[PDB]
Amino acid sequence: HHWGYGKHNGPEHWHKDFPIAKGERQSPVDIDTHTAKYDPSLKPLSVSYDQATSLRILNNGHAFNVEFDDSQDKAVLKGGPLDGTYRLIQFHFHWGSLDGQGSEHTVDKKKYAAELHLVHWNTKYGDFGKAVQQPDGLAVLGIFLKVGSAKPGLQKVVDVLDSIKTKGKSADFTNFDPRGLLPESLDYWTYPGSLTTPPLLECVTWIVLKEPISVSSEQVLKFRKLNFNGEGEPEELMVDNWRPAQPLKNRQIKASFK
Ligand SMILES: O=C(O)/C=C/c1cccc(OCc2cccc(CC(=O)O)c2)c1
Ligand SMILES: [Zn+2]
Repeated sequence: HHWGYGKHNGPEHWHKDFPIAKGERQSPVDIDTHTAKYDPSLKPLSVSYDQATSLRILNNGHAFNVEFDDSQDKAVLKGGPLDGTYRLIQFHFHWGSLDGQGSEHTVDKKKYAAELHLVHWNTKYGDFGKAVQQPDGLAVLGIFLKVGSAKPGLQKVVDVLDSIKTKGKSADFTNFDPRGLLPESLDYWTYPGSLTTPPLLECVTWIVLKEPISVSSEQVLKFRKLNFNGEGEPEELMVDNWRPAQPLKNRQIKASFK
């Protein structure tokens, strides 16, 4: 599997190896704010990241992942649309070549400069690989990034990116506090969907925050200096690693707020 984001291996090609690419609950989607309905039954959202244990940062050739110790209930997501307890395993971003594109979800067709995905798995399935085979196995918290003021809590991430420029490079990344990536408000939209990269599994409860975070142009520029390629290969900048919006089909996006 040689999937990527190029003309020859990008999202329009994925369905040949991963036919669920054309499925009934694919992500991302456009969030039409006028059509999403407030749902009073949504319980409050609980982001419990006080005991988060970050380990490592990895350039996987598609994005960079900040990996956590998920061997116990340290950093968990509960409440909102979720039943039970979801453990943080990793976060990563999707971003653009330019500030006008980069996010995977859109808001009334508006593209943000980037999108953060905090990935969590349902602890009733015991491990991540079992959780991704279940329709309620993952909860992904999605956070939009706009270019404006710098986000201080992001700077430790951007400062390490020089050490993982190319595919397969990793660096120790302990003691990173993902609380510093959150906006003030936890108002969100939620809908059932999928992973946005191969294998595109339909196992995700999406929770997308309404409030974007602001990052500086300097911060996002540093994202765009990463490489898709491995060391000693021709340089292909890691930009535009986003899948476009997919058909909503028979789904409703619910809002937690009026
Ligand atoms: O069928 C199985 O048990 C193995 C499944 C499997 C096997 C390999 C990988 C994978 O997921 C990769 C992944 C993790 C988190 C997010 C995303 C999409 C995104 O970029 O937001 C993808 C799942
Ligand atoms: Zn993602």
